[PDB]
Amino acid sequence: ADINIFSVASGHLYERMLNIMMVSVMKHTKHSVKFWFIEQFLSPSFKKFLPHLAKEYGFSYEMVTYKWPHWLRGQREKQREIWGYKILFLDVLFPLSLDKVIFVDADQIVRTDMYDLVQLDLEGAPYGFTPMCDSRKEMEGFRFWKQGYWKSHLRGRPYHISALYVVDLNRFRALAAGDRLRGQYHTLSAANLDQDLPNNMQAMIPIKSLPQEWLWCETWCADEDLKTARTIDLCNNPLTKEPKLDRARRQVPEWTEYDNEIAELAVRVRAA
Ligand SMILES: O=c1ccn([C@@H]2O[C@H](COP(=O)(O)OP(=O)(O)O[C@H]3O[C@H](CO)[C@@H](O)[C@H](O)[C@H]3O)[C@@H](O)[C@H]2O)c(=O)[nH]1
Ligand SMILES: [Ca+2]
Repeated sequence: ADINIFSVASGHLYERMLNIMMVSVMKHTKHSVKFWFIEQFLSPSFKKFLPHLAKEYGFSYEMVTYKWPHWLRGQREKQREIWGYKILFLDVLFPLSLDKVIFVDADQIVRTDMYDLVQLDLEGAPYGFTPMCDSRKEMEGFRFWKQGYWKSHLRGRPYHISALYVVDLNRFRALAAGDRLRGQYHTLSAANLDQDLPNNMQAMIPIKSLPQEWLWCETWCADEDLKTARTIDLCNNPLTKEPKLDRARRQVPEWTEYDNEIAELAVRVRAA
């Protein structure tokens, strides 16, 4: 397919949002799209509905059955296991026939043609991530990456949010980035695994910083930049603690539209 998107998450609300993420992608492209999931992290109900969603919205999909290898230290906590599946297996989840894959968070709403991200020049980097926004200045106290360990360690590189990333799998494989990430994981495994690990290894495994418009989250990013945002992440706000759905329905007018459309499809599938 032209566009290849990977997502992984757990839970009922995240499955509901995952369907909305997929629909949002299809509403903004005419290029072909394949979604890649990890079989064990989708509920039976989700897996039964998926072929119906695919036929309605004109995408293909694959459920991968890759299991955490015995030689790699596991994670007892589900959230951390899922973070491992996001970042530790990019060279092994996907076949060598695949040139590129994009991780999109299940809570995202896309407002752009994702083929633009496929075509974006990564300047030799094995992957590209969006920097955390500086624009909402009133949240500076929560920008942990601008002080202490991160300020000195980054030596002027951005700290990037892990909600969205494009992986040039040819470059990633050539650099043995998967081995390098797993190697650092083993050393460090003796906080936010999916985000801290790639941000920590930029000197060895570089990140191309995507233009800021690629990922807007209200927590970090100014109101004025919503109108130009290509994708929205519903990232949590440590100040307000505003609930996830309230953020979704408040921030994103089309969220309800997509949710309703999918629900109506489910009603018809069940009626038949
Ligand atoms: O019901 C849930 C709740 C969370 N998660 C996952 O748990 C992590 C934390 O997510 P969440 O509590 O919703 O916070 P967010 O603020 O949306 O997460 C932001 O920060 C995380 C790193 O801390 C990144 O993984 C996300 O991409 C980024 O959007 C993420 O991997 C989620 O996908 C689930 O799978 N199911
Ligand atoms: Ca998110």
